[PDB]
Amino acid sequence: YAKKPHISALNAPQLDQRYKNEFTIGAAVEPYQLQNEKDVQMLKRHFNSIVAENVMKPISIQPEEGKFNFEQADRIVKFAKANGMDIRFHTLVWHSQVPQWFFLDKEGKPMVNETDPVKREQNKQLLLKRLETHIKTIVERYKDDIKYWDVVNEVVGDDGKLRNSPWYQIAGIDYIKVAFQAARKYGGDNIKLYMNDYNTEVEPKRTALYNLVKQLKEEGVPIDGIGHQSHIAIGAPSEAEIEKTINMFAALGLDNQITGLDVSMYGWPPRAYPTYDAIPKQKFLDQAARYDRLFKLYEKLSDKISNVTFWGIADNHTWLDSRADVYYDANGNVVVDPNAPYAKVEKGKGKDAPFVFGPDYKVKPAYWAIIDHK
Ligand SMILES: O[C@@H]1[C@@H](O)[C@H](O[C@@H]2CO[C@H](F)[C@H](O)[C@H]2O)OC[C@H]1O
Ligand SMILES: [Cl-]
Ligand SMILES: [Cl-]
Ligand SMILES: [Zn+2]
Ligand SMILES: [Zn+2]
Ligand SMILES: [Zn+2]
Ligand SMILES: [Zn+2]
Repeated sequence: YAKKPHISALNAPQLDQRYKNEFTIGAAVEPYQLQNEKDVQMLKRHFNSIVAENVMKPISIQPEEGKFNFEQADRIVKFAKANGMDIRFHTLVWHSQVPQWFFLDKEGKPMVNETDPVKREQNKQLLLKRLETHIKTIVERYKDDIKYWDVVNEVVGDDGKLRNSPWYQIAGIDYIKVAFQAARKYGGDNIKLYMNDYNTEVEPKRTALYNLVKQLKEEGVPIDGIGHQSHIAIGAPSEAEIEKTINMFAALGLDNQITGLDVSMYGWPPRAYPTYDAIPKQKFLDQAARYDRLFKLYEKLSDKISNVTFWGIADNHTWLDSRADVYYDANGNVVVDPNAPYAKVEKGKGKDAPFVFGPDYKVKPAYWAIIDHK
């Protein structure tokens, strides 16, 4: 409701306790944020689950072979443990933010550039062993503190085919299998293993993702659930389809986690307003309408969803700003009509507003939509 006031989120009724019997409520954080007093209060008050926005990624963990950097990751694990929060590990395997040393042969050449089958099969086994060693060191350190793991991120392509990353080119599908088997082997039967991707609703990828996980489970590959990043917009995808997607995977026995939730003010591509003060109040009512529908569907499907995690804490920090391109006509007036004329774009220079918390840490229309029981 829009009559409900813009009160401080440190005073608002606690978001995790409202959903505590349906799924955990998480946020993606950066280690600098555990040094900001307002973010610490936000995390303490409102969330019971946590994930590293960045520092647990392949390049953050092992930038050179043998150089393991856990100081940052540790800082998050410590803080969650201190405040009884669940941890997700994002992510063990990815085609972005992954050091290039993974994919070089013994003479340091791009393993992809090899033509020899003999040298190709060699590079594959080397890549798989580098992977098992990467997963191994991480999992051994964190197995008793990090329950939920994004083993692989974003491996199915949007074209319905497996993403042709160096992983896929060099090692074929087996890099995926080696990934989940490594995590299970060193972390044991108590950590949960997920495959994590975006557009898990959009076809052909959705059923591509469905086929891949089904075949892998049929092959004994240990994968416990699906992660839906859920970088969505106010109107799309439909709650209908979201439900069809969560229903599909739950049918195979897989858990579902909303892993990177943010509701964008914009479309695709974004035509973003240049500042926060520049977004009209009505967009905040559209967004709250969606969050209400969205979180009602999450609650109906609570027995199929174990966690819901936003890709940030409050509107003052969201990676969505990097996609917030601002469009300027010839007279230099901002253009936000998706088809209107324009002359220049300033990429990543704009502001988005995706969370239920505004950049001054006061509750948005969206917070009230999901905190009530209507
Ligand atoms: O800070 C940025 C970070 O927020 C971003 O994280 C990805 C966002 O899209 C998905 F949810 C991925 O799994 C995340 O890893 O990546 C770029 C980084 O600079
Ligand atoms: Cl970011
Ligand atoms: Cl504000
Ligand atoms: Zn709490
Ligand atoms: Zn960030
Ligand atoms: Zn405000
Ligand atoms: Zn509601």
